[PDB]
Amino acid sequence: GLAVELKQSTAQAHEKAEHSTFMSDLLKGRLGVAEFTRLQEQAWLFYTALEQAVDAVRASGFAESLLDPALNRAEVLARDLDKLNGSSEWRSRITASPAVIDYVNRLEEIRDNVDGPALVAHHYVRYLGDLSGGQVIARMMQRHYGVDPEALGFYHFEGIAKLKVYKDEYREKLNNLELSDEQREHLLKEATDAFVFNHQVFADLGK
Amino acid sequence: GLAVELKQSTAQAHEKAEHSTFMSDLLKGRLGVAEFTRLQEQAWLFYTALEQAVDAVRASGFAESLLDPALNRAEVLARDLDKLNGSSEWRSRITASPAVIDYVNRLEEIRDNVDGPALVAHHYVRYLGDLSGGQVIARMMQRHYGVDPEALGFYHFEGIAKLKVYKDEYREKLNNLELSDEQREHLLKEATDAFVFNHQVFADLGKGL
Repeated sequence: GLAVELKQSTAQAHEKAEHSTFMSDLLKGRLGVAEFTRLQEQAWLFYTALEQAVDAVRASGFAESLLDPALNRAEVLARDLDKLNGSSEWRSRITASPAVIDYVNRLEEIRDNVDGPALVAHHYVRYLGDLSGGQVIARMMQRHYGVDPEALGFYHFEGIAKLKVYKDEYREKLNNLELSDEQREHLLKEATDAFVFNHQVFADLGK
Repeated sequence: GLAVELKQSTAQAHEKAEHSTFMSDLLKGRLGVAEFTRLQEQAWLFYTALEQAVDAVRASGFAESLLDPALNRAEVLARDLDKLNGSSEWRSRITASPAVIDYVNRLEEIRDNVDGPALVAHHYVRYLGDLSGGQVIARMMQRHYGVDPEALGFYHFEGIAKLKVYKDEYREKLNNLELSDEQREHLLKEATDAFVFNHQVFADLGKGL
C-alpha cells in the first residue's frame, strides 16, 4: 500500500537528510545547546508555515483524520525557545536561512493552492520524523548537552499516549486515503522534496 | 504530403522550443503552480490573437474544415485562469511579455491581411502541439504542482471524441489543402517562425527564475 511505497519512494532523499553532518554531529555530542537552539529557531519558522498549510487543508475537508491538531508544534516550540534563549528576544532576532526561505515558500504555496496531497506528504515527513528520530534527539540533547527537558516540549506530544500505536494508525490512514493516480504521484513527489528541504536546512545550519 | 514536409521543415525550431530551460524545468517539477499560471496567462494573450486570426481566415472561406471551432482555447483558458488565480483579477493585471508582443503582432498582421497560408502554419504549430503533447503537460502539472484537473480545461477538447483519429484526420486535411507553390512556401516558412515565437515566449517566462 501507500505507506510502504511512500517509505520506499523517499528512501534515498531520507537517508541523505538523516546523514547530514550537522545533524550527525548534533546527535553524537559534538555540538551543543547553541546549535540545538539554532535548529529549533529555524524549525519554528517552518513549523509555523507547515501548520498554516495544515489548517487550510484540514478546513477544506481533505485527510481530516490524519491532520490531528494534537500534533501542532509551533506554540510548544516557541515556549521551548523562550526557555533556551532566556526570553522572547529571539522573535525579533531570528531570520530564515536561505534553505528555510525555500522550504517556507513551498509550504506557503501548498497553503495557497490548498494542495491536500502535497500537504500530507510534508506532514508525514515532519511529524512521523518527530515521533521517531525526534525522540532520539530529545534523549540526546539531555544526555549529551544537559538540556533541561523543560526546553524539549517540542518532542513531547500531549494526548498521544503510545507512539507505536499512533504511528501504525497513521500509516493505516495513509493506506486508506482516497487519491487519484495523479494525486498519489504528487504526494510521492512532494515527500521526496520534503526530505530534501530538511537536508538543506541542516546543511545551512552547518555553515 | 504537406503534413510530412511541415514536420521536417520545422524540426530544428521545434526541438529548440520544446527544450527551452523554462519548459524543461517546468516539466521536471523544479518550478511551481505560479510558473504554470504565468504560462497560461501569456497563452491566453496569444490564443486570443490566434483565434481572431482564425475567425478571419475561416470567414474568408479558406481551409474551413481544418479550422474547427471546437479547437478554440481562449474561453476555456480564461476559466482555467479564474480557478488558478482565484478571481477575475488577472484580466486586468496581465500584460504581454516582449516575445508575446511580437508573436501577437504577427498574429494580428495575419488577421488583417487575412493570410490563409500563414494562419494555417500558426494553427498547426499551436493546436497540433496541444493535441499531441497536451496530455503529457497536464499530467505533469498535476504530478508536480497539484493543479486541480478542473483548472486544466485547456488540455481537454470537449468537442473531440478520440484524439488519435482527430490528429490523423487533421494531418489529412493539411495534405488535402490546395496550395500554390508560393502559398505552400509562405506557410512552411511561417511555421518555423511560429516555433521560434513560442521558444521566445518560454525564454521570457524563464527570465530570473
